Amino acid sequence: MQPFVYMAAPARIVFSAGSSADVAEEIRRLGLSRALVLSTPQQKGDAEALASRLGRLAAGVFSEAAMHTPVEVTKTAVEAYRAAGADCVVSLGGGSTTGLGKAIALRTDAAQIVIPTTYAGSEVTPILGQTENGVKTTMRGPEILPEVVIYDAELTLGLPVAISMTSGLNAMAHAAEALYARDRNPIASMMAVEGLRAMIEALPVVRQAPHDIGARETALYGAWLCGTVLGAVGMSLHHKLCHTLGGSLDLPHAETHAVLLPHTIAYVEEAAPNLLAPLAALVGGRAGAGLFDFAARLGAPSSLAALGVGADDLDPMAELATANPYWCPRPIEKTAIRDLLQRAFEGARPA
Amino acid sequence: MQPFVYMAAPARIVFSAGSSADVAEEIRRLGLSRALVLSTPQQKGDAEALASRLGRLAAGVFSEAAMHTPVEVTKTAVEAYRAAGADCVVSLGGGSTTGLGKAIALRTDAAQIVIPTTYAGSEVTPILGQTENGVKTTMRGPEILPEVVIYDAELTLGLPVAISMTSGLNAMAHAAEALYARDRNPIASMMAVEGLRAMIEALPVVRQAPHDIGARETALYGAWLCGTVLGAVGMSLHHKLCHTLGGSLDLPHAETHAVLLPHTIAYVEEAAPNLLAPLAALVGGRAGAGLFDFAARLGAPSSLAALGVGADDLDPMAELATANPYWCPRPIEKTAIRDLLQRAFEGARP
Ligand SMILES: NC(=O)c1ccc[n+]([C@@H]2O[C@H](COP(=O)([O-])OP(=O)(O)OC[C@H]3O[C@@H](n4cnc5c(N)ncnc54)[C@H](O)[C@@H]3O)[C@@H](O)[C@H]2O)c1
Ligand SMILES: [Ca+2]
Ligand SMILES: [Ca+2]
Repeated sequence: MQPFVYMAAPARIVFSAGSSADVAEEIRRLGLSRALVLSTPQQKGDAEALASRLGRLAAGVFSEAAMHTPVEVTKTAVEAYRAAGADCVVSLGGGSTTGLGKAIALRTDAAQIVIPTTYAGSEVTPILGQTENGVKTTMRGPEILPEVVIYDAELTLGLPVAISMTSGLNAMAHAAEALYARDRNPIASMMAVEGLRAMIEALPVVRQAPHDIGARETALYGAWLCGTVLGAVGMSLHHKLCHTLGGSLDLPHAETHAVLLPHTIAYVEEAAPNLLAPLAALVGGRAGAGLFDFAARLGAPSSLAALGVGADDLDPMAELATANPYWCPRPIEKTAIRDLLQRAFEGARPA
Repeated sequence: MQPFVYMAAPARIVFSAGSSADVAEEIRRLGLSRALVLSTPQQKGDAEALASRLGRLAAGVFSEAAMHTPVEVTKTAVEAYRAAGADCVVSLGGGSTTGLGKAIALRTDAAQIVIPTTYAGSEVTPILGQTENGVKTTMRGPEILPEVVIYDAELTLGLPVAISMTSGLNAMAHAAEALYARDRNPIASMMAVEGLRAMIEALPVVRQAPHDIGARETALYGAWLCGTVLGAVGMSLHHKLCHTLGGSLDLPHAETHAVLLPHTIAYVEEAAPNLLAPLAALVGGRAGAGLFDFAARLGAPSSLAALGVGADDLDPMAELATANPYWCPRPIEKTAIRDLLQRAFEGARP
């Protein structure tokens, strides 16, 4: 056995169809009584309906959560949290809404109850990205990790098919990189394989039947396991490269993960063939190429060109991607990253 | 020959690849000297670079434009505009940045120089949507219409393909309904047909080659014409239904248009085929079915089910759609709206 360390993060995860009906219970269980419900404008109706059902347990609704968690919006939300006399936030939405709740918690120590409605997995990580003075920053710590997560697959029936597929691939990316983390451990590896198996099973079913509650349950369960390992162990080339491209070119988040994942996994697979073998088995081939074929079954975007990246962006990106050293089982090398970017730009099937 | 009224409000439209390098000359031409440059948070770097290029003409940068133009943000922007002693706004970016500049102009009478980077078309309409204490409001008037628009297709090369296609269909929707507007007129109809032609030619090419400057210039020209007619004549069933259904079900705006357009046009075309003939000619002979085929070429979503709409939503939708009587060439009947929604939900070809 390889030496390892395993650290369980504190967690209270409530999982069941209709569980968002019991948000009141969870507020009370924390000994709290005044929730500020959070959403984007695209989920404002749902946030308002939840607040309504909470009655006196709902202190207010702030429905202006914004892409990339900009600090000026967070300042406004914190003013809303204070004015409402809130003692917690209930974050109803995807990674952008979870990020707003995390940014409010950073500033106020609000307890967080997160009700995730995508597959991003932020709800079980201690990581927070923000935009300040036009630049995306990242940090992590125990004060960011949400206290309670309520997974209610009914709230995902309405997640559109295209974002369901790319967000599902974003989840799979967390699990795939967990398999070869420098601080990999057997529990994170077991959860990663199970999360991959759940997403590979569920996403093709969700594509054909977005209203199928069984398939939605399975995909949400997979998203939870994938987020848990994002929370637990170190990511590598895939997540670093998505952050570089995402940040420098303003690319759509989940789509960037979907496009890059077959190529970043193929890059590492040359060096980590045994660690990626469970993934290769699940995709019925090579880990990188098999992911590409799986993404094609889902109809996900497959080229960086489709995301608005130009051929003249590839050299500057290969430079930025190699500027700051981090660990990978295969060392990051500029020419090899430049080749990876060219294949992802082309939408080529990994070799 | 139908009677008509034609009204035009002044606007100056500058269109060329690289034109955004010439913003200072446009500000000077207006006799203005103190611009507040506007953007979203993620586009702050671009706004600050533009502001640097403006030199003495830049009075500040305000980079908090938000989706749906919340009054709360507008108040902060107006405080910044007044503190900067500004005389105009330069709205660099998408529809939400155009919207912020309009909301500032309403309150301050600021002149607006818009530099659009999307196909939203807001830069050439007198319409302003805002949100106040969570409620969406809309208004329109000549004071909201931007004075100058600088169209630089080089700024649109990075617009992702998926949103390029669905926002391009949303633009086409303005032009298609302009053809049968109660207050239709020959210039709006001419501009609508040309905008449709431009979109139909350009969008398939953009999909294959998003950095092709010629295709992007053609698409941006189409977006301009489609936005102009949105601002000129009265929309109908298509725009009503999108506003209802996208708004009450919180669906993404462009996608709702993309899905519904073949069905709403097919519905009207049953009654008014002659007004839609110019569009039908551009898409293979039937306007509604032809738009369905066109949207399929682009890879746009084709059903409401794919947008997360549930079977149970269709009923309250049809009722809500018929709550306000409004004008359409074909009488709107709740039954018929229900069936149209069901065909859209299935992704059935009209
Ligand atoms: N800190 C972390 O551990 C972590 C992990 C993953 C992602 N993220 C961050 O999260 C953000 C991306 O999150 P995301 O991919 O979930 O997208 P998102 O939260 O940006 O959501 C995209 C859109 O989909 C809508 N939506 C979400 N769920 C819906 C539902 N079920 N029904 C209808 N509409 C729904 C949202 O309202 C929004 O308008 C990025 O900022 C990313 O960096 C952070
Ligand atoms: Ca805490
Ligand atoms: Ca004016």
